[PDB]
Amino acid sequence: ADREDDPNFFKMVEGFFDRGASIVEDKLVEDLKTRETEEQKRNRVRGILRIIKPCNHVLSLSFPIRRDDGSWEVIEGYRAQHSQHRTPCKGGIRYSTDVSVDEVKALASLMTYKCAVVDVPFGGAKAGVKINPKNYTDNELEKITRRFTMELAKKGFIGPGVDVPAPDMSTGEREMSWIADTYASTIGHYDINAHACVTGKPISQGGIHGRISATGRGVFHGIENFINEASYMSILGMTPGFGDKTFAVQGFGNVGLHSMRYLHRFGAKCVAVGESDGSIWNPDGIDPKELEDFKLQHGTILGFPKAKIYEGSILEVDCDILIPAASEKQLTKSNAPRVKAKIIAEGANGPTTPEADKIFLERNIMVIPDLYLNAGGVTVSYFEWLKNLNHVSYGRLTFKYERDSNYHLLMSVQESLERKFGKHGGTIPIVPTAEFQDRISGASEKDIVHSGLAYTMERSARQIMRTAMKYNLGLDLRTAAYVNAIEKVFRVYNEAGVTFT
Amino acid sequence: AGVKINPKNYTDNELEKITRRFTMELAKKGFIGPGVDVPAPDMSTGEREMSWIADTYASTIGHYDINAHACVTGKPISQGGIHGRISATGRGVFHGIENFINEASYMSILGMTPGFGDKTFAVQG
Amino acid sequence: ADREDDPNFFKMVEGFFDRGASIVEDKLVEDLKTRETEEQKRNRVRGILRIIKPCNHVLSLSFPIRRDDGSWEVIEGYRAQHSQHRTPCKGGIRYSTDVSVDEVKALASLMTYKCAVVDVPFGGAKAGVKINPKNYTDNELEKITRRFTMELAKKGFIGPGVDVPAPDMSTGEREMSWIADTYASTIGHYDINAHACVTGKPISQGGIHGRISATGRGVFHGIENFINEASYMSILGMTPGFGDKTFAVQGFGNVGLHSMRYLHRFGAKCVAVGESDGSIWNPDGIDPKELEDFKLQHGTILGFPKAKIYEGSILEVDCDILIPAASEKQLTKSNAPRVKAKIIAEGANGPTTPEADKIFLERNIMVIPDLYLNAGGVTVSYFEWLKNLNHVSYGRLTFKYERDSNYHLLMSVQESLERKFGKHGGTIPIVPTAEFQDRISGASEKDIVHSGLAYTMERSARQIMRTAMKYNLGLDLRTAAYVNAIEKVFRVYNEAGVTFT
Amino acid sequence: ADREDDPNFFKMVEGFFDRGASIVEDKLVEDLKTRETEEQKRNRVRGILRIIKPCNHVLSLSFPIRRDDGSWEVIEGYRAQHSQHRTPCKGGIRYSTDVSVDEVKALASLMTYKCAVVDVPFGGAKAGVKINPKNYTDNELEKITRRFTMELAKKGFIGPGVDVPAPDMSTGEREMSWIADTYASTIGHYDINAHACVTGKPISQGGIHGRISATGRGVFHGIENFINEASYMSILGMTPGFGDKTFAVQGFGNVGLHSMRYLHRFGAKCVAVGESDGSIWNPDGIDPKELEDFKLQHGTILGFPKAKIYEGSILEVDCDILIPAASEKQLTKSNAPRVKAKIIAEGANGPTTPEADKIFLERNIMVIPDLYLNAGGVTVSYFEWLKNLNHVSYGRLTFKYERDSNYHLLMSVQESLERKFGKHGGTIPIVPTAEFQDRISGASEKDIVHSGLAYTMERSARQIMRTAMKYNLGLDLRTAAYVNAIEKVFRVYNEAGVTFT
Ligand SMILES: NC(=O)C1=CN([C@@H]2O[C@H](COP(=O)(O)OP(=O)(O)OC[C@H]3O[C@@H](n4cnc5c(N)ncnc54)[C@H](OP(=O)(O)O)[C@@H]3O)[C@@H](O)[C@H]2O)C=CC1
Ligand SMILES: NC(=O)C1=CN([C@@H]2O[C@H](COP(=O)(O)OP(=O)(O)OC[C@H]3O[C@@H](n4cnc5c(N)ncnc54)[C@H](OP(=O)(O)O)[C@@H]3O)[C@@H](O)[C@H]2O)C=CC1
Ligand SMILES: NC(=O)C1=CN([C@@H]2O[C@H](COP(=O)(O)OP(=O)(O)OC[C@H]3O[C@@H](n4cnc5c(N)ncnc54)[C@H](OP(=O)(O)O)[C@@H]3O)[C@@H](O)[C@H]2O)C=CC1
Ligand SMILES: Nc1nc2c(ncn2[C@@H]2O[C@H](COP(=O)(O)OP(=O)(O)OP(=O)(O)O)[C@@H](O)[C@H]2O)c(=O)[nH]1
Ligand SMILES: Nc1nc2c(ncn2[C@@H]2O[C@H](COP(=O)(O)OP(=O)(O)OP(=O)(O)O)[C@@H](O)[C@H]2O)c(=O)[nH]1
Ligand SMILES: Nc1nc2c(ncn2[C@@H]2O[C@H](COP(=O)(O)OP(=O)(O)OP(=O)(O)O)[C@@H](O)[C@H]2O)c(=O)[nH]1
Ligand SMILES: Nc1nc2c(ncn2[C@@H]2O[C@H](COP(=O)(O)OP(=O)(O)OP(=O)(O)O)[C@@H](O)[C@H]2O)c(=O)[nH]1
Ligand SMILES: N[C@@H](CCC(=O)O)C(=O)O
Ligand SMILES: N[C@@H](CCC(=O)O)C(=O)O
Ligand SMILES: N[C@@H](CCC(=O)O)C(=O)O
Repeated sequence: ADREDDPNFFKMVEGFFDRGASIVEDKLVEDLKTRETEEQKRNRVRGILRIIKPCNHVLSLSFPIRRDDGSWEVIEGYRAQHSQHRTPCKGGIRYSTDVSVDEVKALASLMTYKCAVVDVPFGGAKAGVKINPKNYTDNELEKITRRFTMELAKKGFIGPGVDVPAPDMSTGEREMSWIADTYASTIGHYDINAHACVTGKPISQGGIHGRISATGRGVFHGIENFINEASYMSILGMTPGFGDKTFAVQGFGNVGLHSMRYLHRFGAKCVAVGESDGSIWNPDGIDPKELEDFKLQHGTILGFPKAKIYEGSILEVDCDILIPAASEKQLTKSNAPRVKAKIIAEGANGPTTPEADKIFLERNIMVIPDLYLNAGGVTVSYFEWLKNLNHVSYGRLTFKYERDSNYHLLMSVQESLERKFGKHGGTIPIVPTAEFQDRISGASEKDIVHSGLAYTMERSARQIMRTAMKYNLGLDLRTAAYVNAIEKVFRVYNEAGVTFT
Repeated sequence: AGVKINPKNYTDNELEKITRRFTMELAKKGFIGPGVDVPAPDMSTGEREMSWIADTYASTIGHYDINAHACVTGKPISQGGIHGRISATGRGVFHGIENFINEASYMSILGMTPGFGDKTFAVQG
Repeated sequence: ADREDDPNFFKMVEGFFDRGASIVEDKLVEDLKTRETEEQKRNRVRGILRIIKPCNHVLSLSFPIRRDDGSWEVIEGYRAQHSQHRTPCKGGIRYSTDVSVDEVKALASLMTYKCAVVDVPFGGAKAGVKINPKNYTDNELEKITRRFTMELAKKGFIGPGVDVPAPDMSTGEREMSWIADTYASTIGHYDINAHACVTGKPISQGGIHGRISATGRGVFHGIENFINEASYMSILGMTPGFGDKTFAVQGFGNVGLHSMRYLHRFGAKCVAVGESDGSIWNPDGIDPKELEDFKLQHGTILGFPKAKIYEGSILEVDCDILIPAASEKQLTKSNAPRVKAKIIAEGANGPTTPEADKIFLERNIMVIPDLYLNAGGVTVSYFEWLKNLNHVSYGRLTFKYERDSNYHLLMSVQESLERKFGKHGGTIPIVPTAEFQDRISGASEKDIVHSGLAYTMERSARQIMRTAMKYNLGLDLRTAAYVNAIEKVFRVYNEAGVTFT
Repeated sequence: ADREDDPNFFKMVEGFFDRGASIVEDKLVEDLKTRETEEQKRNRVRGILRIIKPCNHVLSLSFPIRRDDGSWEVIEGYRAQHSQHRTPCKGGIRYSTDVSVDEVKALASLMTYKCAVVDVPFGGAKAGVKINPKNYTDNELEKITRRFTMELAKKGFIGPGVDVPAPDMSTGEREMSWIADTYASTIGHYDINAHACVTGKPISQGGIHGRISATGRGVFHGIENFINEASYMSILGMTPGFGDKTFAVQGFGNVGLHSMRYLHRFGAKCVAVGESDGSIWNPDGIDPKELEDFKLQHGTILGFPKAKIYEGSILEVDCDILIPAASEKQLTKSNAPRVKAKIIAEGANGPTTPEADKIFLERNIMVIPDLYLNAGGVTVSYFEWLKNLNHVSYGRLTFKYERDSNYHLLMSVQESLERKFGKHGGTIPIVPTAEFQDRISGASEKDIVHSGLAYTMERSARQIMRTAMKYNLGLDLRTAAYVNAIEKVFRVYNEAGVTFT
């Protein structure tokens, strides 16, 4: 962000990894099966961690496209595959002028550790195309996407069993449609799983309910899991719950907008919203719905009638919770002194530098880390991939059977009681509550996504708190998450004997 | 499948090579694959050999197969193994005995009481 | 490696390309059968040249190996594919600590243009592994080589119809054997052309006669084609021919040793040899055999009894012809003022910076450029690939038929003359000269390699001379070669309509 | 069979291998590159020879067919691949009740060493189906063949670049047609080389001129190369040449009939012919043409009008040359004392036991060994495979250009002499002899099969003679052949580093 506050993104994530490696090193050496404790054990542990951290594969591309006015342009693209310790690699595609090999490797490694934290059986990957999509027509972006797909597919950097992309900054449903159609019409014409080659697809194409809003819905769940912990909310000097709290979100895209929709729903009040244009502000609250309608209509948030063009940086606005939901390295050493919030919920990937971490720790500011908090996108992408593999809408085969079963179950209770308390207890109707009537046919896809997401966001939160307490890490939840991620990944390399995976 | 060696006479380094190689020769001739032929442990092989088999398969012929790790069973749990495979054969030895040891019709021809609480056994191996 | 004579290798080769592009730009715009100028024709031309310049594909690798001690090491590797305008890419593998993405991209592009100069139907590629092979056992190097092969094969960066590697610095026959065996035993088990996946193989494995010495044999042919040109030898102030000239060679490896073997054979005098150790010197001549025998025996050329340890840089030694046959960027701006030879024969790839080119021009020093002079290696690798595709030793099917044919041909002349000048002439024996008796059965593989190489080195030389005369380039033969390479490559992008090739 | 004269066919060929290994062991240790002559050289050499001996792969098959009357029948089949040191394995298919794993492994190893003797770049393989084809209809044999092909193809035991079968006993043109059609219509439908999956095909079907007679034509050439060697014919006490010698052939099938056709053509007289039925005899000569006509007409040779039913074993008939052209192990310990002939030309594979070798040596009987003498079939099969790879009839592109070229060559001589000896010389016509006129368009496919075969039969004979002298092996030409074969195969294992080839 600043100058000399601007570390190498990949090394910075390596630093987070090293932090966590220091703390579990003893525990890893502990539960080793192996021969003689010459702590050659210790060196074996440290050799495996050396294998995990670098990317295994990075493809760099140049390829031409023919612009709308007839000119030729060369555009560059990358896709890094950080780890294959679990076989389909997973990670999004970013269209931005900031894309580099540097940045794509960093995000690929975050994907590996994030999947381990939430227990999604994917290795990490990430792709980037070095363009500003503002400067291209829809016709041009289709050509760029379709061709990026074919160059990746010929070199084994996309495929249902190899590497499954997804949306990231400046890509969405529409690009994923183009990726899936290009794959399933060329290399994947005979693959029964061709459409599992990418996630974030439109629902009419093998998409899944809620994937668009999935990352924000998991930002809500991850904040709620900590905002309702008395142990943590006391060190921060705050009341548990949402009903009284304010937040600011940087970024009004896929992550920002839905984070703000869900927190607003549960009582919290949106105080400030920012984009690259600038920010808006209103201490009385901003409504997500009418702000979205405004942006859709005018292409900017600036000039929203029910708020204030805020001069003075979103990141330092006064609120309880600050949600970075845009680029990386937004909270720096020069920046953290004024942050004025007590909870930093990283919706973005890598939005805080290590020395901003130092500061936040000694002001008792809680950073809910990216590799836990934004993992809702990859969790629901995992559900979408599973759905394509199965070729049925969840519940489709069982709705009627379930509904009938549950009525006969309840009827069994009714008839059993009528038998006992016979003739002059009369009729004892056993009927579903209003809530059970909703579930009477069993889960649909929407139900699976919702409760599946909530289950893993909370199982993961409680593993991070368990770990932070056991190593006495206070509010350094980032280190706790990496400790968890490292332990999971390390076990696969143990039994395997490495050499590859 | 069978390999004519006595594994006690080999180092772990040597057994890894034997196993990884045996896998490749089988895979080239279509004698291992998720939809073709799925090996498993037997005498003197276990979790460890099954790891080597799955890794060798999924890193060569099966690099693009979404089901590469279904090429062998008995794998360690951290590797796509399943809970209880190690003890599975004995747990089914227990169930298969109990299904007959509680059958009065059969336990009578044998002159025995139903149930386990009063019986001795010997195991070879 | 110094501090401000040390340009980015890939950009530097781009610069050589740009000069050549300047000069043919008019001639490319000329022969365009397309609609009419609007000088959209001119924009089309430099849009195509913009597509040719960058590498299409670069794979970066990390993978672990088990050292002999039991320790784990991560080693890096790269392979760039510069162009697919001709389908099998071609280029060597370098094991060196100087290997990087930009070094591998630079060498890959030189391979494209060198193949075009000599009319070998391959696109350019190059691989690198970032190790110093002197620090590894043969066991360890086997491992590294066989790994590197499998990682390349899974991602389509090696294959008979995709990308065919070859030796480079610190690799040879032995590594090529490991590469071919690993390929043909895994991914290529059913490919009838599996052993065409790499060239430079041992003869017993589908190698071809003379590949080892092929680069030096083409260094000799390329010097001889210019050393016997009165027009050029006059601007330099020298006598045509080899019989009176001295040379120094930097590098005593695959290129250096055989360059020095062949020049010594045709009368020239080797005055100095260098390696990384240092150099040796003797103005009376060094013999290539006994120097080779000494190196094989002691592992160094320092201390050769028949010469004396030269202190003072082999590149400035006093000779007629200087042969850089080692690393790149050896002749720099700080260096060229004292070069003291009048012919610089670039056996190595990229051994002169652009800044040193400027100087050598003004001093009337003739640089025979790499993309012409060292192309003997890829020319004979092309023959080896063809041989593997055909599955016969040249001549095998025809030796006897050919030998019998030629004797009946000669007998036809004999009997025809005996018929006419009847018995006043007796017997008129028609028999082969001693030289025809050698060819009586037609060419063998050795004959094909020898005369095939001489034919292309010579045709290519005269193409460069014509071009240098027709644009009045003087001794800037480097620009003439790039003009030729650009014309050949541009030809394919024209009719194709680009978009993929 | 012969009771306690009846060794394990595979072990017996291993024994032949071992005697050759004895003799070159010193030589092999000689030209090893490598470092420590520590008597670890010697152990490497033996370790490599231990790898070469055993078959790498043996597929055993059971599969059902429905017989013509509706009954089901399981039939067994095998195919052994002895070596992959050269990539397409090669070897025939035998339909016989004597087929076993041990017979198929023995013949497969013979194929490896025979291909090495004649320098055909194939590893050895052999298949067998355990039936007596005289007990099946043509309908039934088609189903057995087409099915045997599919079971081999699914497990990678047939394919143009894997394993290429051919005829053997009781199979021919017809079966090879069925094999090629089954392959090219299922697994090979997209393979440009599908029809190179088997050799011995009918000419209309991608077969090659002379494959049918090729084995006998090479029997003739291999006898002729030794029958015209004064050095050898003197130890036997015979006159060089064919014009005054008799021979007997056991087996009147593919090998026997054509061996007898070619020897009869060059003056030798056929004295006795045998099959499983029995034999016929006439010291006065048997004509191959009319004997063939009789067999085609009556299905047996017994009762040929111009000969008498011989009762007393054709192997002991009184002749100069005995040609075993049927099964293996036909000349035994109990048998060799009475053999009567001075030259045993092994057309069959493995027709002589090792103990019969011992005897023949001490009676100064010359055994021309199988791995040299019958290698004409695989030599011309190699030509057929090459032909299918090239997709042109030899000469097709060049006939007219050759003819024209040869006329103008000759005209150059004519005009050159006319200008020198001007007027008083008149016209000096230069015209082809009658022999050159046949050749004037260059070789056809027939010409290359003929002269190609003669070239390799002769080059191989000399190499055996050279070797038998360098080791003072007398008439033990079998050991000389194995010495040659072992040297060539050992080559490939040296540079390779073994582990897969
Ligand atoms: N896409 C997904 O589903 C997931 C994304 N993430 C991470 O979340 C972040 C973005 O996600 P996403 O919402 O998809 O990207 P989008 O393009 O959907 O939205 C990006 C938002 O960030 C804004 N933005 C970009 N740069 C800046 C900046 N320097 N200052 C302020 N606002 C900025 C854009 O506004 P403008 O148009 O004004 O630039 C836009 O509103 C990245 O870190 C990404 O890796 C993580 C998990 C899932
Ligand atoms: N290999 C081939 O077939 C072809 C190679 N080339 C180019 O030729 C050059 C070398 O080829 P090759 O002969 O194969 O390489 P080798 O590794 O075979 O031999 C290299 C020689 O160069 C010497 N050398 C290396 N670095 C230096 C240095 N910094 N200063 C002085 N001497 C040095 C080495 O000496 P030491 O042992 O002391 O390092 C060794 O004598 C490279 O540029 C290569 O790309 C071009 C065409 C074909
Ligand atoms: N086929 C080839 O191209 C080559 C074959 N060989 C070897 O040569 C032999 C095959 O010759 P081929 O002509 O191909 O086979 P065929 O089946 O074509 O002819 C076989 C001949 O041998 C006769 N025969 C079989 N067993 C006996 C026996 N025990 N005693 C006497 N005669 C017998 C058959 O008689 P009936 O007709 O009554 O069975 C028939 O006349 C085998 O050893 C084979 O491996 C080696 C190199 C090339
Ligand atoms: N961009 C945008 N998306 C919306 C809006 N309202 C609903 N959605 C999304 O559209 C999809 C379908 O809506 P619903 O069926 O109501 O979703 P839901 O499962 O009930 O849960 P929610 O996501 O909380 O609405 C869900 O993913 C919503 O998140 C909106 O106002 N703007
Ligand atoms: N060798 C050995 N294996 C054990 C022992 N206890 C459990 N296991 C096996 O380890 C696996 C995990 O064990 P648990 O965590 O106890 O789960 P479980 O299904 O209750 O195990 P069991 O009922 O004992 O089979 C199961 O397959 C057990 O059979 C033990 O004491 N010794
Ligand atoms: N390193 C090295 N290579 C040699 C030497 N002599 C010959 N060679 C190379 O080894 C191969 C075999 O050499 P030859 O049998 O003489 O065939 P050639 O084609 O006439 O060899 P040259 O013309 O000398 O290159 C050829 O590639 C030679 O260039 C030598 O003394 N040292
Ligand atoms: N079975 C059999 N084959 C024959 C006979 N005569 C010729 N052939 C073969 O049929 C093929 C075609 O015959 P030709 O036109 O004479 O060809 P060729 O090259 O002149 O044949 P040869 O010199 O006899 O080997 C050749 O392979 C001959 O060997 C015969 O009488 N019986
Ligand atoms: N860009 C998303 C991708 C998630 C997915 O692969 O679905 C992330 O950072 O997690
Ligand atoms: N390194 C060699 C390799 C040539 C080849 O591909 O054979 C070169 O620079 O040309
Ligand atoms: N059975 C023949 C077949 C040769 C071939 O492969 O064509 C032999 O023994 O040599």
